[PDB]
Amino acid sequence: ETITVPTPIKQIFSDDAFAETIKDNLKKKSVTDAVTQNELNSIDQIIANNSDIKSVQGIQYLPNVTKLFLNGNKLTDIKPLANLKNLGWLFLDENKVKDLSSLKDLKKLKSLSLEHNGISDINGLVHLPQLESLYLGNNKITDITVLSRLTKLDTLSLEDNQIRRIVPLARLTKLQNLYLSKNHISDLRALRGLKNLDVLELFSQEALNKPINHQSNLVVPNTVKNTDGSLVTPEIISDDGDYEKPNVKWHLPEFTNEVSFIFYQPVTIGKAKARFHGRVTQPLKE
Repeated sequence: ETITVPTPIKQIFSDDAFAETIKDNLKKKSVTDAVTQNELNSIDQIIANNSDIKSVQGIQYLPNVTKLFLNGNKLTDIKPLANLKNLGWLFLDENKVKDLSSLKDLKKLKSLSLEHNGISDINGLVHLPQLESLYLGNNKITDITVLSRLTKLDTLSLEDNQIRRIVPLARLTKLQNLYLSKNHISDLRALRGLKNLDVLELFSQEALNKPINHQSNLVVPNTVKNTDGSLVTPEIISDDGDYEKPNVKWHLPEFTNEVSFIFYQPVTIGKAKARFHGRVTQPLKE
């Protein structure tokens, strides 16, 4: 938490690439140059996107840093951020930060970006109800329960995850930019109260029905639902099927292991327009 003698930058900051970042931030000549706690205390901002950083060890001695631009590095461990109590913006897109528990005490964090991190558990974000901006695109998330607590969010991206249940978003009325494309969403009722939306994306959903028994004359309830709960009429039905609301119907004279349908609905929420479209797969059992 502090250094008590002038100390080589390369001593404090174990990663070479991070040492080099600190040297450039402080305008030092070399990584072997002695630094003081007073100089480390002057660091408000580190911009080191795309800098091949494997570890931010030594960052613990920068008590005043409020902004970290660390996108496009190779970080796995953020425990060195745990006690940076003034952190306000933290950009970690394209790393491998999987463990979020170190964010717990960052009560000033307003903007967090963790795109493409292989994240599946975001329950540790329950400790950041003050968050206003949250990018979690391109991860492995299914359960967004904790997001119901993040009621200050005006920006949220969850595109390219494996979310079906969007109920946790319903009360998040501050949302202005919401990115939900490439999930598993069939039902938009949760989004109906988001009257402040300016930007909404709902492209390319994939829904999977629980298996049913094949029948030569198959009847399957349509489950794709607009914000008002109404069923979205399908646009293409597989295997020469047809639609008789509320049901999709197929003549399947031989067994086949699946049918499907594709849907599309232009939707308006708040001030925002989006194309909700996707497909529904119905596996069949012999």
